[PDB]
Amino acid sequence: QNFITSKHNIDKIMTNIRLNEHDNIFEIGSGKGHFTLELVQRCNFVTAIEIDHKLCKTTENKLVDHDNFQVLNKDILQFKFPKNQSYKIFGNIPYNISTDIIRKIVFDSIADEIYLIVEYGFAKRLLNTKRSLALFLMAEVDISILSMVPREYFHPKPKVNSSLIRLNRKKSRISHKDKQKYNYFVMKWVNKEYKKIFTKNQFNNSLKHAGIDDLNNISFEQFLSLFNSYKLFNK
RNA sequence: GCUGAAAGCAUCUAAGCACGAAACUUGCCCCGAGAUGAGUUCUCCCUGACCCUGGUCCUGAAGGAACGUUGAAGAC
Repeated sequence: QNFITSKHNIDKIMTNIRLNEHDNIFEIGSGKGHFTLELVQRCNFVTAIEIDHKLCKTTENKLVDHDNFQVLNKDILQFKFPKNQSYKIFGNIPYNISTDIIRKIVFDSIADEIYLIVEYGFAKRLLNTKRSLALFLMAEVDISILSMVPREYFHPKPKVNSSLIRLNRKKSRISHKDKQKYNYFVMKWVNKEYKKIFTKNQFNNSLKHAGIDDLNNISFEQFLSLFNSYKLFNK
């Protein structure tokens, strides 16, 4: 359900989709072929993965005019990628896949540019720094909200407005060496037990060293500085 | 970081020294010997008889406790 059919809506959505000709594009949903039909002409190669056999066949006979694609169904939960291929990966809209496809795109792949259509709640929640999954997400990639998708766009019109989000990778840090410490850092931070990670000298002087005014509103860069101070204090 | 071989160079170290993190312990203030590992110092008081060899008598110290007038001490 919830498919976008109007070609005007498809064009207006693709207005924010920045895919180039020399990119292979992988997937997470073909739908009724409204978007993959334009996708096969925009980019070089398309990997159409669909969990519905009908939908696979309707994409096939909708795309018989093109040979620059291939279709392959490996439950997204188990599918895998060309660790040695540069690929903008475009995908679709899932149920919730709780850091399930998120891990597939930030932890189980080297995807350089990712586009999602999500529910406005997940657009605003997962952005906030009060959730740990956000912290492991911001560990090496960045998010930008390109646009908000109206709810009537889809065909069993949903109840909640959607939004378009963009993922790009900016890593180089706890790589593999202080990762187990970064994980040790995050869960103790989000669960708010300070004594396990700081005494009181450190807990107070780190905030002023990081320029912290209120603990109820935190940005990312000063959290990074706080983690650097933690590493300095704990060798 | 200085010197220096091990190991004809070299090097903060193997011999030594000098530093050094809004980090640690002290340096500031308070509780604290039920710390059963129960600590230390100063001062004061008790120097009878009998039978028996467990029974009586005489003696009541230093201090504490209780009552009253009460507190800028306090729910009791």
